[PDB]
Amino acid sequence: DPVSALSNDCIKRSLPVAPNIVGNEIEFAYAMAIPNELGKLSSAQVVSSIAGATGTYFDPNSYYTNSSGQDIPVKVCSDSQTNGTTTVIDFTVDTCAATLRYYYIIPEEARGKDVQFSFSVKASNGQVAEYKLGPYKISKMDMAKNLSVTNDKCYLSFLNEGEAVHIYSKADLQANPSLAAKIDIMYAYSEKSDLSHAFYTSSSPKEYMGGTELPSGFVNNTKMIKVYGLQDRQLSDLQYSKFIDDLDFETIDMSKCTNYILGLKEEAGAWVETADGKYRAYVYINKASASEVTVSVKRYKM
Amino acid sequence: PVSALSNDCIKRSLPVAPNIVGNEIEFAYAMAIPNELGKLSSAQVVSSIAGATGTYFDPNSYYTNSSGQDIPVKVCSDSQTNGTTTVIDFTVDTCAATLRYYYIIPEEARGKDVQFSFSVKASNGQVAEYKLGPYKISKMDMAKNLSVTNDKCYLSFLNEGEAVHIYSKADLQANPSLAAKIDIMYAYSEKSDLSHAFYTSSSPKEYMGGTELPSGFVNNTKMIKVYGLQDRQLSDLQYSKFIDDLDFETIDMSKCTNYILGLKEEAGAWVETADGKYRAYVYINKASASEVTVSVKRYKM
Repeated sequence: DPVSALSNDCIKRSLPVAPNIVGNEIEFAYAMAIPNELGKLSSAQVVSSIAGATGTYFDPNSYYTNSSGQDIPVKVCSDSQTNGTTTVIDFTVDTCAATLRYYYIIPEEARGKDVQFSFSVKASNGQVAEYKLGPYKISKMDMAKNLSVTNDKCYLSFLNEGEAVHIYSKADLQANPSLAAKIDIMYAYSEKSDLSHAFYTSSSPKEYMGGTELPSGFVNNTKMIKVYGLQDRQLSDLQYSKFIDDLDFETIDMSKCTNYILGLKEEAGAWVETADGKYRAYVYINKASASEVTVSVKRYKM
Repeated sequence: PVSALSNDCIKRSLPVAPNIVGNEIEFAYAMAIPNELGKLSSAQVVSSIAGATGTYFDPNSYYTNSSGQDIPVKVCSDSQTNGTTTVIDFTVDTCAATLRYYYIIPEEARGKDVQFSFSVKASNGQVAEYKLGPYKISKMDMAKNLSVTNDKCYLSFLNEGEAVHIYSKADLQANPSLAAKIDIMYAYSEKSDLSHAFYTSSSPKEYMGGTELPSGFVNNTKMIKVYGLQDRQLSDLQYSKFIDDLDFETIDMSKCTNYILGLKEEAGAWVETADGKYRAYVYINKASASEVTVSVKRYKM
């Protein structure tokens, strides 16, 4: 026999190796079952230990599996409601068994902390069940994906709050020359393909800059280590990848660093440490053509 | 890869099980549409001979868990049948469902074939359809779980549409003409050699333990006692044993008798009425000193 009463089970769908980054979701599959002759499912709830950001919800579909292992969503609930730590959803369709997906959107206040979860269910015979998961570690990292870099949109800052990188333009600096003090890296493309796509910093040698000039006020001397083919599954969305996590930032050796990088291209990368040692980052080149580069960045505050 | 509304249907009733008037033919009708394109709107079945009252689609879709057990999810409102057509509407959004349809076999289908056309509509305007049959309907009649007692003791296999009818002693006192319709008289004796017995016009006195036939009981029914034929439709047990029309046509009644003693649970009897008009199988569902429960399949020769 299986459980002769309301029962439950819950599995984290998000991968154990994948770091839990602010702004991203942690996804759970919460299964409930009651013998059909005893009653039907009434409601489900999750209480998180730190209130989720806006967008934390239960999807109202139960996901049943066909013979081929593919999902069949059936809309068995009304919309979820979240107040602070607690998300509740009501069944509006009679069923004895369902699996609902819960999405916790990681809030700024969880950065660097642990979060745990208590899932629970009610059925129409007055029975209840409960299932706890966690704690789970939330990363200190920030991440920004698929940002556009061009000869005009060329000034990378790793110093803004909550922003792994920000790309300032030449227009931004003409308007607000003070922004030059926040700039860590200047991108330039040269048609000499010994220079090609380049990252420069305050002390880059004039010899390797192919005519590019730093704006006045660009005084940060950023440390950089050029890499190729170091892929991160979150930054590149290509599978069988590994993940850069907090410990990798803590333990990267920045001794053998340089003050310029030449020949960037798709899949190239750069480990970065800002002038004052305040932040480290990894800049990944998703794509690069003569007229545009796309970058994605993880940043970690030391 | 499904790229459009699609369907499939399987008959769930077993091929070996005869399709008998009053009973159901059950079908599992599966439908699916890619979820991004829309959702299931409605399902319909048209039978070639209008089903009897009770023909319906169960409003639950049956999904299967990992353990292979059904999960019923109430995704439709009640079905409606008008004549040959049963229609049911989805009231819950889904891209895939399996609904069970039950066709209750009407009298007018007896000895004929019945076929089926299933169809589905989705919210993108697409349709799909699937045909099954024809399926043969039996000529048999079946009556289950009838009460036989020392007073409710006169079995007639002669009534229209009724596999067996149990007349009582009070029935015969009120309507003496009923004796002419009686094929078998049941009696229980406390002599363990006789026990629960069936008798007929020529049963020998010596095996009747003092039971007497009423006057007018003139039919000499042919009988053969059977062991080990727990017909599934008559018994609701697990044995995969089914008496069908051909078995009645071809059963050898040469070595018959005119009485049966020691009836008990799971025993049975092949019967041919005096005029050869009907053959039957009487199954003993259970027996106590005070009451026998019988179920009967009858076939008109």
